[PDB]
Amino acid sequence: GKITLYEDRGFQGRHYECSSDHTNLQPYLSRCNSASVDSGCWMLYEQPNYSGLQYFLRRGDYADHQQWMGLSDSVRSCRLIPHSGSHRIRLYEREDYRGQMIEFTEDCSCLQDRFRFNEIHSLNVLEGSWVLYELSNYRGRQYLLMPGDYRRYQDWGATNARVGSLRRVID
Repeated sequence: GKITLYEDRGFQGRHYECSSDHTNLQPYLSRCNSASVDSGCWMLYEQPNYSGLQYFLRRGDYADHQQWMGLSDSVRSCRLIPHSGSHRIRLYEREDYRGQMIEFTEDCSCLQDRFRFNEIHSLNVLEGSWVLYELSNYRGRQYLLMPGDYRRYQDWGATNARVGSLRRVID
């Protein structure tokens, strides 16, 4: 994977190229107003140490930070999302994998059409990397998920349990 991040809009100003996970882009970038994903799928983070608001970027060119649904020009860490050939995830009604539960091996643009809960309070990612979305049709806050346990919604970086859609990360 290869991504180039630019301080100014329209792919101008000081830029920085990444091909691996960076937990602190601040020494190389005081702001990010455009990005070019040559290869791979990337998650940009508003704050260092993979924290703050998250934004999923696939291959392509983004002339403004709004083009990746960003609400500011703050990009202080990034992750090259691991590719995976199979995807399976379990969402749970309550914390610690309790309550009603539903499994997905495909994308779902409308979770509420299949689950009858506006909130997910725990989940287990068995295979593949996913992007979790606060709202349906892949809108609202985005939360990168990777194989592993998520016993409470704070574990995927969320301040509320709202989930509306989820998408597999494929190259």
